[PDB]
Amino acid sequence: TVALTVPAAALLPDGALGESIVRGRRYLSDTPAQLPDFVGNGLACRHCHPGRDGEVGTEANAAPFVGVVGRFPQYSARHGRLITLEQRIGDCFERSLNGRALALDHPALIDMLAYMSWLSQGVPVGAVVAGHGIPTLTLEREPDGVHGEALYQARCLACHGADGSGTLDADGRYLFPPLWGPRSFNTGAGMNRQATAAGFIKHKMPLGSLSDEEAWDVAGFVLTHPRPLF
Ligand code: HEC
Ligand code: HEC
Ligand SMILES: [S]
Repeated sequence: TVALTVPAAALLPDGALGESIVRGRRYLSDTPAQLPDFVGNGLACRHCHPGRDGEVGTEANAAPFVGVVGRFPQYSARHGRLITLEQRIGDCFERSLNGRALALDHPALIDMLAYMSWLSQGVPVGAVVAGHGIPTLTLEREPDGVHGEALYQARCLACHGADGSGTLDADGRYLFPPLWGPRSFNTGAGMNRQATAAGFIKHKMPLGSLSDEEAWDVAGFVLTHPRPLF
């Protein structure tokens, strides 16, 4: 692997590319408001691909976009063939955002690509960045949703809600996003898989330490709930 670094915003180039990168960041951080025709729920890309300092997709083990562009095209078992990054983005509009894929030459899509390419600056094509993806956590027993419910009430509810519906900010964006129900990710999302949810939770939640057993069980509880069908 090569190490994960984030380029400096102050070194963004003047011109069409620089303007595209800035728009891309906003599409990824504020997706439902910026692309209403394509987003079917309350999630922005940043809700599973967080970043520091206003950026999106810069955190190890939370599927960073740093270095993503050099890994496509690649085989997708979902598709049964090689796909491009444009297509991959569409898949998460359809699944995690319960919406519709953008046309493959849509200017918003190209702006998102430009932002991902900027984050990937300096990464050798083909190289794998340390911390890419969301490493799974898998335990050798069933997730205990009773334990999970108790953990949820004690460790998660204050942000994500008794009903899993999250907490809105003053501008109508989710400060703390919905974990289940009609505004959350659909059943086609990667986050709907036990080992992926458990892995994400293990490394990233509660925001700002859970044991493996705790992450596994609370992921189990979260995933017992209804969400939109894909
Ligand atoms: C208690 C252990 C939990 C569990 C099971 C989850 N969270 Fe959170 N969460 C918070 C914020 C701001 C985000 C967005 C991403 C970020 O900026 O880091 C998240 C994201 C999640 C997700 C993915 C998104 C989704 O809607 O599904 C999941 C699965 C998730 N969380 C589970 C904020 C908070 C908190 C506020 C301080 C606390 C506490 C938690 N989360 C705790 C948990
Ligand atoms: C949680 C509900 C998610 C939301 C909202 C979005 N994405 Fe996502 N994404 C998610 C997971 C669990 C994964 C798998 C990580 C792994 O281990 O590979 C992904 C993956 C991607 C990828 C591929 C990354 C790679 O390294 O190959 C891309 C390009 C991607 N996601 C883009 C993306 C965009 C543009 C989103 C807003 C439309 C978005 N995702 C939302 C979980 C979630
Ligand atoms: S995604």
